[PDB]
Amino acid sequence: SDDKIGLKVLYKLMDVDGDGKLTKEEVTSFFKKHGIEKVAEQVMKADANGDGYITLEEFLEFSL
Ligand SMILES: [La+3]
Repeated sequence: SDDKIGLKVLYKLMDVDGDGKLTKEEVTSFFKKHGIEKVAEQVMKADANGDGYITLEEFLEFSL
């Protein structure tokens, strides 16, 4: 649960783009208000793939 209960909550609430995945553009867009900065860094290191997004599946996969 705590694995990403909240992170997911907010995230799921964040994903406004229109897909369900937590992408940078979409992130910085919505996070632009939050800590897009600190988030940008964390997100940048989060992706650790190339330039994708954080999907519920990937979000739970990373927690697992
Ligand atoms: La989205």
